[PDB]
Amino acid sequence: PYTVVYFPVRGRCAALRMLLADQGQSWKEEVVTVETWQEGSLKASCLYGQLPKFQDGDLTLYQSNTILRHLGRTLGLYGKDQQEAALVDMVNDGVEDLRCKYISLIYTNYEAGKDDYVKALPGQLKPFETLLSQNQGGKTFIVGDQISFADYNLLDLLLIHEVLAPGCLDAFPLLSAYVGRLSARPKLKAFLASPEYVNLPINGNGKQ
Amino acid sequence: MPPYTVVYFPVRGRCAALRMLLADQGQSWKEEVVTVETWQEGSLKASCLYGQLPKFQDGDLTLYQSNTILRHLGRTLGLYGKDQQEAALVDMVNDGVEDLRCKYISLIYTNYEAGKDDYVKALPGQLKPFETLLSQNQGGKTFIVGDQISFADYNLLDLLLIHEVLAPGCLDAFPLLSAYVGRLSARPKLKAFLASPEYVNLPINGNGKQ
Ligand SMILES: C=C(CC)C(=O)c1ccc(OCC(=O)O)c(Cl)c1Cl
Ligand SMILES: [Ca+2]
Ligand SMILES: [Cl-]
Repeated sequence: PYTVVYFPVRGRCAALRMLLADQGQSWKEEVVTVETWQEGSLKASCLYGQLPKFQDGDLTLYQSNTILRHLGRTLGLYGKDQQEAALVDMVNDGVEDLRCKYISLIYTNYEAGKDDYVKALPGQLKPFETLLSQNQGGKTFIVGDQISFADYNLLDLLLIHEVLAPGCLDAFPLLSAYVGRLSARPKLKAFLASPEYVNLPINGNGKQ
Repeated sequence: MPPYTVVYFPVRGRCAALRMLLADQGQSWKEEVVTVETWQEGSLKASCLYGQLPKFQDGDLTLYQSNTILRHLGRTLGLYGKDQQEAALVDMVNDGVEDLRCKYISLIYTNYEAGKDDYVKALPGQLKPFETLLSQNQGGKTFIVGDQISFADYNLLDLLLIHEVLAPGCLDAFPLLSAYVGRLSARPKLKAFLASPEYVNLPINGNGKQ
């Protein structure tokens, strides 16, 4: 255990938080405010001038996907073997691609871009439905028979997209059932219901 | 028959680093070349998981996403750190490389004329973290993480090479990055590959800009 240093928002920490909670891990949240970030000191000290910053004992990490991979590796949430690990990466990189588009919409082009984005969304989600359809008929996880860090990241992606574009999973039965199934995992369900999650905004600019 | 196949456009692009990796590791592979015309016809595109190349085959394992391919070769070829902590540092570097790569790609393909000057001026601030990493690892005399090569080295190396083409002398401010490029580039099999027609006669990008 484990310190997450981040703004008071869900953003790029939501998936790794869901992971730690569902895995019964303990961690410390160090919350960084607007004024503190503007002051410049903390920012200058971050490897790539960005949060999150993550501490695991004497190890300091940056990059949300690095933190996800590290937790995946250390907690056995990275597939059963190398072949599965590659598939886990393949899913997570696809989640990250759509997250980058989501982030660009939210922070740079929300008013003008939202219509085009929502129109494009079904074709962006379809690959994850297809992956589910090709793995145990979508009844288990995104890769293999055990949960991986990519499940937490995909789940987050789908949750924030349901806020953006209500009904966006209605055409996708496997993704729909997967969101319900994962969201019901007792520790995860508890975390999702908690004010620690519910009372943080998704993003830092009031848009969702 | 080689167990690896790379399916891609006739471009260095997101395949340069994984090819450098394969070549330097003495692994054999097939290049399947996809023309703009074929891509435009749409059926291969439709069959790709995320509608994009590269596509990579390792036996009957089919992968998409360049960093997925690098990580996979990283695992199977032992280029992913000596232990779990190193593996995370390797990821942290590679994600950093990827972030600057996206910025580079955005410049090249969407904003070359109007964005280049601003890009070149922001460049030192974007390269500095890699210098810092080098400086904190054996005085920058070996690799980007620990004392053995990783997939992040090949990705970083590619990123620095393409940046020297975009902005000649951009590593003059970064003695450790400069010496590192020289050192990695001189590895015998890599040096030979980098000099070869199969590398030299491909353009860096798909649109004629660099
Ligand atoms: C090198 C690449 C080929 C695999 C690549 O990443 C890439 C990314 C985005 C692109 O769209 C333009 C844009 O809006 O960025 C294009 Cl045209 C390419 Cl070639
Ligand atoms: Ca497990
Ligand atoms: Cl974010």
